[PDB]
Amino acid sequence: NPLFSPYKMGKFNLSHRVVLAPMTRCRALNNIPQAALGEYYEQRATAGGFLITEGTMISPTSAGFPHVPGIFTKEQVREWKKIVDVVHAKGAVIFCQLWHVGRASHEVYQPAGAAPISSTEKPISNRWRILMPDGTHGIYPKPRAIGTYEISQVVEDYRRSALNAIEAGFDGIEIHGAHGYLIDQFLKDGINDRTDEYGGSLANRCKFITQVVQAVVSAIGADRVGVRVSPAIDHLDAMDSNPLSLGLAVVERLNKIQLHSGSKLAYLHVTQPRYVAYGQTEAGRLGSEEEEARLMRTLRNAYQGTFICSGGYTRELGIEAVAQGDADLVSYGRLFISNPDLVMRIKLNAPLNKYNRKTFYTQDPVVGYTDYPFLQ
Amino acid sequence: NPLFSPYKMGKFNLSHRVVLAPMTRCRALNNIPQAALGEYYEQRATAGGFLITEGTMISPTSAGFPHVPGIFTKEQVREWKKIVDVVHAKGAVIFCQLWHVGRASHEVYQPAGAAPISSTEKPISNRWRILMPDGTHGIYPKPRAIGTYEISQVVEDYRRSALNAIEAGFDGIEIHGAHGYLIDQFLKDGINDRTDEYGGSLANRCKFITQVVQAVVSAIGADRVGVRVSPAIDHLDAMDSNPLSLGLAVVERLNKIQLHSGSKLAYLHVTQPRYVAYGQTEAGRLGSEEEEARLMRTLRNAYQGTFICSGGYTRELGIEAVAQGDADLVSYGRLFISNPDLVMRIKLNAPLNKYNRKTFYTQDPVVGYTDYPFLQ
Ligand SMILES: Cc1cc2nc3c(=O)[nH]c(=O)nc-3n(C[C@H](O)[C@H](O)[C@H](O)COP(=O)(O)O)c2cc1C
Ligand SMILES: Cc1cc2nc3c(=O)[nH]c(=O)nc-3n(C[C@H](O)[C@H](O)[C@H](O)COP(=O)(O)O)c2cc1C
Repeated sequence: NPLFSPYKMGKFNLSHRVVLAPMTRCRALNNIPQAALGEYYEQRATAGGFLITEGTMISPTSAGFPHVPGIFTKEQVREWKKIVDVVHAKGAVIFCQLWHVGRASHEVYQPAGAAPISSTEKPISNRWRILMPDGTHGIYPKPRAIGTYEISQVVEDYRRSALNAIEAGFDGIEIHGAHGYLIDQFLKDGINDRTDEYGGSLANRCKFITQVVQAVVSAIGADRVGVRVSPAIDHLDAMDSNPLSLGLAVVERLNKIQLHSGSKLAYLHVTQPRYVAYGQTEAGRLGSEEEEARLMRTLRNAYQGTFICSGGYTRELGIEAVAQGDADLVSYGRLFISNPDLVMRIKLNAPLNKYNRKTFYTQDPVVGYTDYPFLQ
Repeated sequence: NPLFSPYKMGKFNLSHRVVLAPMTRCRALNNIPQAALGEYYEQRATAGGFLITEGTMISPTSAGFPHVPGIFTKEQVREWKKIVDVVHAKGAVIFCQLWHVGRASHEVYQPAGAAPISSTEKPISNRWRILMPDGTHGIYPKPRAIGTYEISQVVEDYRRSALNAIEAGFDGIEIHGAHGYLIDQFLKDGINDRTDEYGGSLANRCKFITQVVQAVVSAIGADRVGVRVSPAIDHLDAMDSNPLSLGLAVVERLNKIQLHSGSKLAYLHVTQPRYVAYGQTEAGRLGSEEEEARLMRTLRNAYQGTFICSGGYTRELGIEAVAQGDADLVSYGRLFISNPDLVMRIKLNAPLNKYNRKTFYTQDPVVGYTDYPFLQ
């Protein structure tokens, strides 16, 4: 099983290639990591396995979900330390994902009910909904477009949060630059309508992610920084006119940061669009994933370092990805929600528990969070 | 059991609400209905049960699957009559679905080597494939956007095929106006990029289906016409910027044909979207199930007549649909493939056979077609 051949990610000797994808679960009540998160990550940790946390706030303006953890206060750092310690005691490696949602927020999540910040004043359209604190769905509002100085302050929020993660004992951080959140609002030409030095050309659109990555690399070292992007996913109205060109331009910049810094990043992590093959249509099961596969393989080929693929992977697709050389590591989201022992189940080719979307984002510390059963 | 409360569909006294959905199965060798189809439909026919045939060709250029029946030649009419007779001997009602695939074709199904016809010049994208005669998957070619003047000839093909279906003894026809095929290529503004009178406004985009339905109603009467649409489906790149406005525009023109005709159509048949896109994203699924139930209920409330729902129904969901007033009739596809006596099994709550997708579209007159077992 190629998913269980060891992989050397920088200094880390991983025993297998099954990664816990970062997943927002909303159990970090009032943005404080809770004991429940310790139980959850400990259930899923394995010796030599790599875990990535849920998206974690870098500042008071960075959230667009309820009860997501922060790492911008010392109180948050102290609670994160307890979670990191129980994961390390199982021999796992864990990175903290640093997440700013940008325009994907709501007055209810902002200090003093201020407008969310973005590259643009354009709102996400009513194709999309936000989860409100009472469990209902709300409408994204108009964001405020930030200028150059405020951009530098957001970059410093990333830097300070990266330092805090290291203080908490994390092995590194992952920059959430995907899925139409703040960084992707600068990258995507369907969102970034700026005319200043952060808008227009590919170079300009890539400036913000380059500045964020450079700031955290200069603070904690390139080896402790992973980067996540999704050029071909248009979640939250995040389309680009040319996704492969945008992805290659980002890869370009990461390779250049690595040459200048003299060190490789921990990894590039890319989520791919994944089209469900509807079984009830005439041709839904005749589909081909070749074009999207070629896009992913071209990003991997272009990037000088470790590549993590994500988005709809199964045991079989993960095995194929590693066997074909298409990725070094494979991250799993939904199946890891419902299978605390996903690594072992994939090793044994055991049945996998179904997942219940209804409890993905509820607040109970057990129900739908830590009560999915282990192999019996 | 609400699914076994009788239903009056026009002059048809149906004894239960379980409908055989139209399903392409590719047993109609060289486009001529075969004795195997007779056995297959006879197996599934019940006293007072409603059956809809597989999509059936309206012209030599209208197919996109191998060995699908036509009803545009008198030979085809003669073979269909034999099938209709065995279904009627069982006391069932049967409608012939008239099917033109538009741009979802291939040169192998184009006898004069012409490009497939459509509203648009844009081909179906690379992630969709066509079933080839040898079982492999082929690539969809570039279609030709038909001129304004050619539309009336395709409408005429529907009219002549509807007359032929009646000559064969069918109780009615169903217009396949769904799933990204020819009529849906005019409906969906994600496909229809015309600038003439059949493009642009919802009114313009609805003209083609209105003219098709009017032609067949004027040929055989409204009571013998059902109409199938899918305003929200992911199939062959058929998307729309406002499915509800599109669906309501279609319903309002159907209601108007009924008002001016002085008779109601046999029914409106709507595919349930079963939206599962963006499951791998943070927010992609928020409020989508609610939007989907809103869409279907808004259409059924607006349509003045019988409403058939289809797509992903089980025994339980079919009961709930009829119980809540969401549908008058529920059509089943995949479970009817593998359970010839699905009606009886649903009545008794018996175990349901699994289906084998590998033999959905093969040519064997028995294997995977009529050799699924009845209750013992
Ligand atoms: C409930 C849920 C929460 C998620 N939260 C995050 C997140 O906080 N940060 C992120 O980068 N991706 C997030 N994702 C995307 C996942 O990291 C991952 O890319 C996706 O789940 C992989 O597809 P799979 O579920 O088929 O394995 C989330 C996905 C789900 C379903
Ligand atoms: C093998 C197969 C062939 C189908 N052929 C047609 C068709 O020719 N015309 C049509 O309108 N729908 C067709 N459909 C869609 C079905 O009519 C129906 O909507 C679907 O099967 C219902 O969902 P279910 O299988 O979960 O019951 C087909 C579906 C399948 C699985």
